[PDB]
Amino acid sequence: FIMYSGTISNGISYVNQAPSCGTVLSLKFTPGNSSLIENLHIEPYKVEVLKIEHVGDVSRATLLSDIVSLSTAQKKLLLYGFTQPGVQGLTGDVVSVETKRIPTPTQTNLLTIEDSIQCFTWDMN
Repeated sequence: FIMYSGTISNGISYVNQAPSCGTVLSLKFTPGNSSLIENLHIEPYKVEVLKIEHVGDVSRATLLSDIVSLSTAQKKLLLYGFTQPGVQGLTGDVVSVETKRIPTPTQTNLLTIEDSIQCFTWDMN
């Protein structure tokens, strides 16, 4: 099980496969002034992902975040990096990620995000 930290580029996956059940993954994203994914501007954010599941025809991540809602840019930057093909459509000022396992969630906003892609999936329980 491999986690990636550093400069994000197209084809990067933050993990190489789904972690085992119960894993909480912290990812902190630091863009520049003009970082774009699929023409959408990326602002900084921190997430603690409790699980990603497939529901119907979408991937659904349940996470705790330092911010009240994620933009489409932040959703795609996160979820594309949880797929085998990895991040796509990223350009502009470099974005860095730090990815780590943490023992317990710390952030205070519970968010559910989805996209019609094939993320790596793992359960919380």
